[PDB]
Amino acid sequence: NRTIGLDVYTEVETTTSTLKANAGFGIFAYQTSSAGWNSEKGNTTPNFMYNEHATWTSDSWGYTNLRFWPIDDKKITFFAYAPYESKPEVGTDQKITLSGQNAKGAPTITFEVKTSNNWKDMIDLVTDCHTAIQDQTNESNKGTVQFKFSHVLTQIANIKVKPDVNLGTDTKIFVTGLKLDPGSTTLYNKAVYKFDNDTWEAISPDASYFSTEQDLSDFLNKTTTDQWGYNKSSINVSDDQNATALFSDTEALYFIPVNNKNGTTNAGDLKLKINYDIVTKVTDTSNLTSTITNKEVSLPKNTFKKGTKHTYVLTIKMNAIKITVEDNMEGWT
Ligand SMILES: [Cl-]
Ligand SMILES: [Cl-]
Ligand SMILES: [Cl-]
Ligand SMILES: [Cl-]
Ligand SMILES: [Cl-]
Ligand SMILES: [Cl-]
Repeated sequence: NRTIGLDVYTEVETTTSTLKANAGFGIFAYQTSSAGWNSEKGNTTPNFMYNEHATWTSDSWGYTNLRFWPIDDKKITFFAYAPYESKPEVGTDQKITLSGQNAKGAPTITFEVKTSNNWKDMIDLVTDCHTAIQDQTNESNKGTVQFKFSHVLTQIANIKVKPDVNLGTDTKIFVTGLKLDPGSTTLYNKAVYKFDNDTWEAISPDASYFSTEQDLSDFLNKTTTDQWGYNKSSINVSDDQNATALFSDTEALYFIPVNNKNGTTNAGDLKLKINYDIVTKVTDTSNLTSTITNKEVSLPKNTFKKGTKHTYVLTIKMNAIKITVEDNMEGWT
């Protein structure tokens, strides 16, 4: 056989099910001689596939413009990204701009972070530039290109809060607001992802940053409250034993990472601004509320790491001003 088969590797919800349900993915393919990709990439353009739309139809992955493996000893190098962008010149669908059809070498992506619909529309940009899909022939893997997508952004999986002591029965803490303070020259809102070495760099000639406080209050999983007259839309974070989540189970933030896999250089390069109420019972229908707003919380160094899931656990110290942070990290797989 000579037709090119597609497969997407499934990890032990999966990335694959998301691609199957949504827009699928896009493929770049560069045909070289037997000499290979590293020898010839410098003067090779995506001459075989340029943003080829790969979609799932019932039980298999397919593409419309059919292509065949070479009859001779020529090789094909593949790259892939997701979610697919149907307007790659402007980034209508995903705010993804691709390197041109006549650009030489490994491709690039210019990506902008989607802040619309209260952060609920952010794209989980995945790419594939692993060597096992480079220098492929019909004999490489039974004529099938197996893609393995990696998360190239940073995930803020959750922000959890708890007091440092048990508040007893007559006092509760409610979180009502949260902002991210990105500094002025730290967090990119627009950046270039390079498939050559799987790294992010600034846009040219001038870097594009988040330089103002970003309000996350409507992103938070706030619910109605009716506690001793207190009825502000909030999250009860009173449990001292287990920190209470501010994001819902299905919601997370996906940002262009800071310093790629290294994260922030210093503690407080990135900060949080939190609002919370300490409610003490007076009667069943009345209370005393202590409202703290715009309280600064510095995030630790080596945070917002590429390919990492970060969960921040905030401990509100009841005998002081202080809010201390734990950056719990996981590999984003
Ligand atoms: Cl936006
Ligand atoms: Cl800064
Ligand atoms: Cl501001
Ligand atoms: Cl509710
Ligand atoms: Cl609770
Ligand atoms: Cl530090």
